[PDB]
Amino acid sequence: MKWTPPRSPFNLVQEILFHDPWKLLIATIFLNRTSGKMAIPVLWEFLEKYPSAEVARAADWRDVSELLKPLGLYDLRAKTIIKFSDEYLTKQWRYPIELHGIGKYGNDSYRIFCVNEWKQVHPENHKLNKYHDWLWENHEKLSLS
DNA sequence: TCAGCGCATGG
DNA sequence: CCATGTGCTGA
Ligand code: NI
Repeated sequence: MKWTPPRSPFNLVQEILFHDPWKLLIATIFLNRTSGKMAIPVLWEFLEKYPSAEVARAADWRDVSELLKPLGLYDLRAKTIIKFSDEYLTKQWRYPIELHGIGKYGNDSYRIFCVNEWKQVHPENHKLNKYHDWLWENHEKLSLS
């Protein structure tokens, strides 16, 4: 059994990014105090220019901040994203929270979507709760565990 | 614990 | 106008 997250009516962006933990965590950072309506389109623009942590760590933060300007929090995120992508590739880690820029919300997303620990996960984030609650209620109907 | 970050949108 | 949008770091 390998864990594959089901699609929910909430349409969390994590539901299509589960197979790429780096991209999922990048998405979390984009959603930090930022609406998904604004962040997600910019996310796709970012991902095409920086498809991996290899390219993102070798990136220049001025180009990234420029891309994050209409979202807000453009300067610090740009440096955070680069540093995170560097640590994700270098620093030995068991969970993404050990990395910089990722906190509880980013780490809970990982444990729910990227691995099967969603039973052991108790998220504080609102949208995560909705998906997490929707999970228990329908997991037997979707034949999950 | 908490200032700071930051622009857009609906109150 | 204030409040918040799928938060986190540093201190
Ligand atoms: Ni962290």
